[PDB]
Amino acid sequence: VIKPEMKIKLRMEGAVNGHKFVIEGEGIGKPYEGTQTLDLTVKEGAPLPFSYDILTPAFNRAFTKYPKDIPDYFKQAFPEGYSWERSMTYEDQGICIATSDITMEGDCFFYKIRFDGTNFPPNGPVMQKKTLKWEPSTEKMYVRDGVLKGDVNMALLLEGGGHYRCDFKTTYKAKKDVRLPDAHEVDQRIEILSHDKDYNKVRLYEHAEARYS
Repeated sequence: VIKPEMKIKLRMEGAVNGHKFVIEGEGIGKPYEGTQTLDLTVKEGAPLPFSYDILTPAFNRAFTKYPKDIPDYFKQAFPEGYSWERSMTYEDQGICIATSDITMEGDCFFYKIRFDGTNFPPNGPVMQKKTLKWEPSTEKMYVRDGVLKGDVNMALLLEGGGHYRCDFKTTYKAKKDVRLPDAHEVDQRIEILSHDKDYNKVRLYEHAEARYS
């Protein structure tokens, strides 16, 4: 089912501090090597009054390098696909919730992303656009209630040094019954390779490989 090189196509719709936006994206990656690229075009709500980094983790764990001794909950979930529900709690009470229904047909992955954000302070790093990048991270994967849960202590480096903390909690739900893995970790690194003046156009890179402690 999952080809060694899979094309990506998506559409994110949402609101941050009540600001409606729509972002379409087309990308390409290698799911077995755990890397992928995505070119994102802001279709609606441009210019964005908030930092683009807060959207980057919502823009697919199928694009993870999985060893043999660790069942791949994500790749096994296909052709049908899976879906995820994510909460992202910032240290300044600014909170985001996101969802994605991931489907497939041919060599292309398809996503429908819903992202909602609120209670970000006007003079904070997000709304003032003071965020430079997400520090690299490790997501703790464990099975709960028959589905896969993931937790990651995220942190955005800011303009002028210092970090901006976020607590991520995700629930991955396979559309079919699959072999549930035993608890593991996912080392990740997401980075915006290139962008324009207001991030109307963005190239985004991700690298993630799963392992045991």
